[PDB]
Amino acid sequence: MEKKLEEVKQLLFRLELDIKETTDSLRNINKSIDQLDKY
Amino acid sequence: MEKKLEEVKQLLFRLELDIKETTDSLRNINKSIDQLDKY
Amino acid sequence: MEKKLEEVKQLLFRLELDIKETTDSLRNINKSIDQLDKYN
Amino acid sequence: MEKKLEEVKQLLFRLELDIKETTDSLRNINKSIDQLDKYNYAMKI
Repeated sequence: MEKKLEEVKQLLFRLELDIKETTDSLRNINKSIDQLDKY
Repeated sequence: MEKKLEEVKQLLFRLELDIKETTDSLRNINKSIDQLDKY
Repeated sequence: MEKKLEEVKQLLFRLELDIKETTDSLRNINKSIDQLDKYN
Repeated sequence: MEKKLEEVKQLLFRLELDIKETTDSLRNINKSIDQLDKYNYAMKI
């Protein structure tokens, strides 16, 4: 089915954005931990 | 420091859930592909 | 404190493990796709 | 399941690169954690 594959596609686009958000949150966390080095 | 760490910790709990959810969506995608292959 | 940092460190190791499952699932989809390539 | 399949392959590849960013970020975090242990040690005894 090209509809099934179309569905997989749509889910993959969403997972891409979800992973990009996880990355961004981890980068933020990284900065927080950096602060604490001398602080 | 202890306050910041608690905020980081809480965030890491939510990221774990988000990652595990992504993994789950991928395993379901894997199922869909397998079903097409079976066909 | 020591305790909170330890809990954070453990959490980061769990995310390492969780992310490796994501990577492994991706790899398994690729394998399943390759099977289609042959026929599909 | 051909042109569509190729689209899916492109997406799975993109997702692989996205995940690599996530793993790199985790690696950098750990590096900052080790720096934080260095400090904590030196600033104590």
